[PDB]
Amino acid sequence: PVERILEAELAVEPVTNICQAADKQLFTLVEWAKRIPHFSELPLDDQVILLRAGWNELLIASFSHRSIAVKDGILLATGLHVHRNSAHSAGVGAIFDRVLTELVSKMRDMQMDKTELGCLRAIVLFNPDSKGLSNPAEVEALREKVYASLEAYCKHKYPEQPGRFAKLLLRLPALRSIGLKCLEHLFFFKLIGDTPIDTFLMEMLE
Amino acid sequence: ICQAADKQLFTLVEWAKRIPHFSELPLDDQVILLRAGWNELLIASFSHRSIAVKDGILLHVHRNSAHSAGVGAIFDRVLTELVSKMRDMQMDKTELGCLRAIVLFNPDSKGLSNPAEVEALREKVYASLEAYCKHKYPEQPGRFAKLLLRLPALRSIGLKCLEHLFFFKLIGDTPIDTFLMEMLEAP
Amino acid sequence: PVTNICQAADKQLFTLVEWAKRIPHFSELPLDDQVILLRAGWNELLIASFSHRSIAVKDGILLALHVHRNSAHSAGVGAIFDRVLTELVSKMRDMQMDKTELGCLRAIVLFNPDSKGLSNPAEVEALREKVYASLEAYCKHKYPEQPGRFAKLLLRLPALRSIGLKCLEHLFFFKLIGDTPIDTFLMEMLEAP
Amino acid sequence: PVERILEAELAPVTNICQAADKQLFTLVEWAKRIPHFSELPLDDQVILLRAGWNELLIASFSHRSIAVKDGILLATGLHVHRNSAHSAGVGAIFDRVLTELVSKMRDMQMDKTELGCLRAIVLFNPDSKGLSNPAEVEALREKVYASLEAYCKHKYPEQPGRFAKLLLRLPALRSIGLKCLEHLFFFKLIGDTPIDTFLMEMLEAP
Ligand SMILES: CCOCCOc1cc2c(cc1-n1c(C(F)(F)F)nc3cc(C(=O)O)ccc31)C(C)(C)CCC2(C)C
Ligand SMILES: CCOCCOc1cc2c(cc1-n1c(C(F)(F)F)nc3cc(C(=O)O)ccc31)C(C)(C)CCC2(C)C
Ligand SMILES: CCOCCOc1cc2c(cc1-n1c(C(F)(F)F)nc3cc(C(=O)O)ccc31)C(C)(C)CCC2(C)C
Repeated sequence: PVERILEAELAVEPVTNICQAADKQLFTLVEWAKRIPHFSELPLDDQVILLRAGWNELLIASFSHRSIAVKDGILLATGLHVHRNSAHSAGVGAIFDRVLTELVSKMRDMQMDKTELGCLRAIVLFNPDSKGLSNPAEVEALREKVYASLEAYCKHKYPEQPGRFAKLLLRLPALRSIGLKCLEHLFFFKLIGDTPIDTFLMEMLE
Repeated sequence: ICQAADKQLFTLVEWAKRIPHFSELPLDDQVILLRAGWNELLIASFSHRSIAVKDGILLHVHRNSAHSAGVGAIFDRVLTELVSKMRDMQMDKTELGCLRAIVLFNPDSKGLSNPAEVEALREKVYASLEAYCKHKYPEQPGRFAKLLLRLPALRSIGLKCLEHLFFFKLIGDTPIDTFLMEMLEAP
Repeated sequence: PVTNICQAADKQLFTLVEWAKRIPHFSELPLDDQVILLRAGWNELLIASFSHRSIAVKDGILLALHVHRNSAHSAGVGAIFDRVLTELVSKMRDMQMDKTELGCLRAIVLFNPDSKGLSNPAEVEALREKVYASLEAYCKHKYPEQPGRFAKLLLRLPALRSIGLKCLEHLFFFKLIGDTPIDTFLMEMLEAP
Repeated sequence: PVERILEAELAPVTNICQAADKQLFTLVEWAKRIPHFSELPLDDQVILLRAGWNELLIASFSHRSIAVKDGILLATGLHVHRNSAHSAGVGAIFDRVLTELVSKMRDMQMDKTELGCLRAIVLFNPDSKGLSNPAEVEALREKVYASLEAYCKHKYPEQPGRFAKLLLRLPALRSIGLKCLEHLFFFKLIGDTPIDTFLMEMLEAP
C-alpha cells in the first residue's frame, strides 16, 4: 500500500546531550516503522530485531535523500548542513564522499521521489536476513509485498523508464556497505558527539 | 597455497573477458572493476557451488572447521544469507552468471573514467536477467527482485570476509606455525 | 538503567578535565591544543584509571560498580577484557604501581605530541619530557633497589595504546551494557501510544 | 648483549608471497642472532615471531627511511613515494609511519644499536598469548632494556632523556602495527603494481 508508505515518510521529515539526540533519532525511526503496514503485527521480539538490524541504513537513506537539495554536504536532524566541518573534525570525510557519490548524487540524477525512498526503507526494515527472527518467511513476505507495490508504482508513474525499479533496488548494496563503514568509523557517535564535547571542554578549560 | 589464488584469479579474468562488452571498456577501468569485484565474484561462485553440499561450503568445509578457526559467525552468514537462499529458490547458473556480471559492472568503483558507461552495461545485464526470469519462471513475478536483493548480503559478506581474513584463517594456525618452525630450523 | 550510565559518563568526563587543568603547564597550551590532547587521550586516560582502581579485585574492573570478565565474554568483548586484566591490571598489581606513578603515566598520555592538528607539537613534547624526567627521578629516589622500574612503567604504554584502540573498534563500553537493556529501551519506544 | 644486537641488525600473487617469505626469513635470521632467543622453547619462539613480525618489519623500514623526506625504503633499497601509498589506499597509515616513526627517529638520530635494542624488546614480548614461560621472556626483555639504558648513558650522557624517548616510540609502533594489519598495509604496498600489471597484460590479448 504505496500511499501509506509515503504517509510514514512525510510525518517524519554534558554527554547526556549525546544520549538524548540518539534517543530522538532512534524514536523517529520507531514512529516511522509503526506506520508501515503490518510491521506492528509482527511479534515484538522480531520488531526489535528488525529495528536493531536496520536503524543505521534507515537513517542514512533518509539524510541522503534530504541532501538532494544541497551541493557537497548532507542535511542531518536538527536541520544542520554538514560540509567537511563536523565531518572533517570527526575524520569522516571518506564516508561523507561515499554518501555523496554513491547515494545522494544517484538519488538526484534519477530524481528518486519520496514514495520510492519510502519503499526502499520499508524493504530495509523488512530484512529477512536479520539474525534470530522467529519467522523470517513472514518478514520476506512483507518485503515481497513492498517491492511488488514499488514495481507497480514505478511502471505507472515512469513507464518510459523500464529499468527504474531495478535501479532503485541496486542502490541497496551501496546502502549496506556505507551502513557497515558508518558503524566501523563510529560515524554516528562522532557527528552527534562533536560540538557538545568540544564546547563542553572549551568552557571547562576557559 | 599462493598458487591456488593465482589459478582462481586467472579463471576470474578469463570469465570477465567472456562477459559481453567488458573488453570494450578502457583497460584501466577493466582493472578497476576486477580489483573492486574479485572478492564478491568468488564468494558468489563458491556459495552457488555449495548448494550441492549438506550444511558446509565446497571450494568440504563444515561448521566445526569454521568455529575452530574462529570464523563461525561469518560461515553461518554465508550458509543462511547466500547458500540456503540460492538452494530454496533453486537459483540457476544463468541467474548466477547475470548476478556476477552485475557485480563486475559496478559503477560505484573508485577512479572509473566513465561510470555512466559501466552503469549502462549493468542496465543491459539486468534487463536481460529480468527477461530470462519472466520467461523461465513466469509464475514467480517477484523472482527478478529476489535475485537483485541477494546483492546486499553479498556486499556485507564480502566486506566481513576481508575484515576477518576469512580464507587465510580457514587454513589454521598449524600451517603457519609449521612455516615459521621450518624458517627457524634453517642454519 | 541507561540514563544512570549517560550521567556517570558526564561525571567521568568532568573529573578528567578537572584533573588535566591541575597538570602543570597543561592550561598554558593554546585552548585548541588542550581540546585536541583531551580528545586524543580520553580513552587511554580512563582505561589507565579503572585498570589501577581494579588492582584490589580479581578478574573484574571497578568503574567510578564491579564488572566481571563473565559480562565481557558474554557480550563478546572477552578477549579485550582479558587483555585489560593480564596486560594492565595484573602488571600494575605485581609491581605495586603507586598513584604518583599512575599520575605521571596519565600525564605522559595527555601530553601526546603525535596527536593530529597540534599547533606546536614541540611544546607538547617538551612538557612530556618534563613529566618523564620527573617520573624517573621519583622511581630512582623512592625505589632505588629497582633500577628497571622507570622502564617497566613506560613499557605498559604500548599495551594501553593497543587496548585503547581495540576498546573503540569493538565498542567495549556500549557492549558491556548487554543486549537486554537496549532490547528493553526499544520495546518501551515501540509500546508508546 | 649490545654489541651482538648491533651484529644481528648489520647482517604473480605467488611473487608477492615470495617477497613476504624473504622479508619474514630476514626477521627470523635476525631473531636467531639475538642472545638467548634460540634457548627459548621452539613453540615460544614461534609465538614471539607471530606476535612481533609486524612491528619488527615496520621498525626496520622506518629506521631505514631516515635518509628520505618523502617515503619509505623497503630493504632492497627501493623508494616507495607517499603518492604510491595514497594511490594503493594506505595513505593515512603511511603518513602515520612518516610523522610518528620516521621523522622522530630522524629528530633524535636513533642509531642502529638503539633500533636493535627496541626490536629485541618487541621480540621479547611477555604479553604474547600462550607463552610456556612468560617470566623467562620478561627477564630477557629486562636484560635488553638495562643494556640499552647503559648504552645511552655512556654514548649520549648529555641526553639524559634519550632512553625514555626511545621507549616512548613503542606506543606509536604498537598502534601503527595494528592499523597496518587492519588495512593489509604489506599486501597492498608489495602487491599493488604486480597485480595491476599482471591483470593489464592478461586483459590485453582476447
Ligand atoms: C538499538 C541500538 O541503538 C540504536 C541507535 O544507536 C544508539 C542508541 C543509543 C545509544 C547509542 C547509539 N549508537 C550510536 C549513536 F547514536 F551515535 F549514539 N552509534 C552507535 C553505533 C552502534 C554500533 O556500531 O554497533 C551501536 C549503537 C550506537 C546510547 C548508548 C547513547 C544510549 C541510548 C541508546 C539506546 C538510544
Ligand atoms: C563509564 C565509562 O566512561 C566513559 C567511556 O566511554 C563511552 C562511554 C559510554 C558510551 C560511549 C563511549 N564511547 C565510545 C565506546 F568506546 F565505543 F563505547 N566511543 C565513543 C566515542 C565518543 C565520541 O567519538 O565522541 C564519545 C563516547 C564514546 C555510550 C554512548 C555507549 C553510553 C554509556 C557510556 C558510559 C558507556
Ligand atoms: C612484506 C611482509 O612479509 C611478511 C608477511 O606475513 C605473511 C607471511 C606469509 C603469508 C601471508 C602474510 N601476511 C601478509 C603479507 F605480507 F601481505 F603477505 N599480511 C598479513 C596479515 C596477517 C594478519 O593480519 O593477521 C597475517 C599474515 C599476513 C602467506 C600466508 C600467504 C603464506 C606464508 C607466509 C610466509 C608467506
